[PDB]
Amino acid sequence: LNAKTTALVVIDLQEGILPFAGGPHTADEVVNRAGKLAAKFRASGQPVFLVRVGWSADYAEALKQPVDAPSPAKVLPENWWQHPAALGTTDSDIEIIKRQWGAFYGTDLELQLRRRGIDTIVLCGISTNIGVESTARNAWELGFNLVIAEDACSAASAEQHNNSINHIYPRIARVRSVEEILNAL
Amino acid sequence: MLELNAKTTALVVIDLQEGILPFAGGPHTADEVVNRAGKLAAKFRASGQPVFLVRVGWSADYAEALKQPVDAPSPAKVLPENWWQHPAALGTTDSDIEIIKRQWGAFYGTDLELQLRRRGIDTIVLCGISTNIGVESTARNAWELGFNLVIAEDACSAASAEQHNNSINHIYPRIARVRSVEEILNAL
Amino acid sequence: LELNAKTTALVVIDLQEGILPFAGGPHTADEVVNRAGKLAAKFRASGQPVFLVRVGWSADYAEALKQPVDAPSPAKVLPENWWQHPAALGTTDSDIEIIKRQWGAFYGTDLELQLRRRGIDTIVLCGISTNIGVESTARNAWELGFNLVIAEDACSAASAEQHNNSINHIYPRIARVRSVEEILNAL
Amino acid sequence: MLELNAKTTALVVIDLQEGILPFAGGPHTADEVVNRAGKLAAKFRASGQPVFLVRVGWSADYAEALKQPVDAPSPAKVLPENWWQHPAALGTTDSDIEIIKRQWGAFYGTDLELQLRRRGIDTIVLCGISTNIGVESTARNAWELGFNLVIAEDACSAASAEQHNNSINHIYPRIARVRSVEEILNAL
Repeated sequence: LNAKTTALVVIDLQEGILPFAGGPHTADEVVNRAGKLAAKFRASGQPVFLVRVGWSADYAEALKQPVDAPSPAKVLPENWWQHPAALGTTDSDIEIIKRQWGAFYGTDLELQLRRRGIDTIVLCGISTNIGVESTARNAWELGFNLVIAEDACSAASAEQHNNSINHIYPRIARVRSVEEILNAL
Repeated sequence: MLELNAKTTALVVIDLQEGILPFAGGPHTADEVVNRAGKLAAKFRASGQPVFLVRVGWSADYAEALKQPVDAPSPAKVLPENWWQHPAALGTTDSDIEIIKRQWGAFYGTDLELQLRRRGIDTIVLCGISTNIGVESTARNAWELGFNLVIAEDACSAASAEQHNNSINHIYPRIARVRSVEEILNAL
Repeated sequence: LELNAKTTALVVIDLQEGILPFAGGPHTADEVVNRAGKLAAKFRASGQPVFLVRVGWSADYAEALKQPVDAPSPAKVLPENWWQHPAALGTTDSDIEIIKRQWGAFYGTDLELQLRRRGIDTIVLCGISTNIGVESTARNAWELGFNLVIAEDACSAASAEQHNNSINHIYPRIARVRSVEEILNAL
Repeated sequence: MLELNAKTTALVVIDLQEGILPFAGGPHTADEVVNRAGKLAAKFRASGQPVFLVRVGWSADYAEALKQPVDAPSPAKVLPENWWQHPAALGTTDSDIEIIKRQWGAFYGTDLELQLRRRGIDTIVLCGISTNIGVESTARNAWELGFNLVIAEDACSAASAEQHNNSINHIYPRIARVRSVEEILNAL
């Protein structure tokens, strides 16, 4: 890829979300590998977007339509928003706050990408078939070249991860290992 | 029993055009999805509610297409002459609102959101081909935009039953109410 | 004026017979149509995209905005010629037809999609009205990151004062403002 | 008599920050706009309704800025240390919603639309500086997006009275109800 026009987008690597990584990769693996990607991006001056999801205590910013399998409006834990230490977060990283699965709606992600001259996104995080996938589908329609770092993603189960990796992502992205991405940058 | 408020409900029919029918594989056939969508559309028309017939495609030069590299690209072949044709069983009428999209999701680059909001629609009944591709990209977008979603499960098909079922079991329940055509017709 | 011709497109706002009566000044409808036609002929000869934007609504006005405002437009039956392109535009099959339902040409259209997927980074903008639909389109285009060039003598507003206020105080901050002959010389 | 449902209305205060105040030429002074906007905000807070405090600016590297060539560019100067500061009369409190924008209009690249829709807001009262620049770009967007708009005329100011008046007289009436702060306070 063209490294000079590539950004890293890291979905929801925050302590509140890590317990939801059931497979195939552990939360610690996803975090370590996202951290390694971020260090490579920073060495070449390419933007690193660290996305987190959540709501105020009153859930005012949340979607509330009726659905068959709703998520409960529970009091979020104290650590909900905390980036894990092993991610290696630093001040130059661009923090994005989202209020639903996809990282574009209601955020500055697109603005930041376009104004920084980015045409390619490397995407990783949790969950592969939920927020990662909503973000990917949007990114592709917006015209960005997409790369999915397969071994820096995880989902509720290996099966749900693999179904997206095998059937959705190949049509909208290049699916690559962290190692392959590091070699291309 | 499902109940819908007809006056704030629209039908959105994804890519039921002759060019796309071959891509259906299961667990409902293309013809089954088309016939069911036509019955849904008949009910919406009898209720005076909007029917959105969405179709996807590009000009001969493919200028409107996404061309980013992907692992499993679709060939830029000449489109068959029937590509855009509505199957007769949809019962297409002049009052149906034709939406033209250039990728999977039916919002980007279209007037779908404009039409829904300006017509006072808060609920979409969604159907078409493919369950986990354009139907799903549309649904994910519509949910984030705040619309209530009802998926007509048996008026959707994907490349395989496994792929349809994965979305119906793991994605759609979190963003929609998943119901049968029977249940939806009974609710309108 | 320095333009990359290969990444430049022409966007012509609402030069349709129903809208021409609204050209009040300082340029006439004939001025705007003639000079938009000159621009379009140059873009076509260069193989660059020409977007012809038109505005309107179905008979039921279902696509129209209906919020309360102080000065609403009446929902009258549109004249038979409302949508017609003036002959002097030289409309051809390769021109890209954009249909909008309000002032700006982006909301609810494929204009952005078309520009980006065609590799366009620069827009030459003209049409009616300078401070209404042309300006809403311009403000949007600039926020979206497109380089903007306004063809000052191919725009008109309800009055010269309204046109001039935008040309003097708004457009210079978001665009390069040039005459049609200056733009033709740059392509 | 101006009709508002306070509980589906929000206040959007554009760029009342110390960096921007010096640009208020007329017809209302910076202090007047701040004090009057503060009166609006107090009223909205007393109704339990969202107050959106919008501010404009860029990081030290201007990475978020628009950089296209224009005839009258703004210089890439180091922003003064007071650039982002809310004046005290606004009554900024923890429950106010801070919006950071990177250009004239307050929707592109922000959560403004998300916040309005998810909070059940259908009407915006708009004020701030400058009437025909950031306020107007926000207003044009809001109207196209389908929100009802009310402009608080005497809580806006522009580089000149001529520039303010032109928008108040010729743009805003077509997209908004234009009213005074006193009229708006009485309607809420």
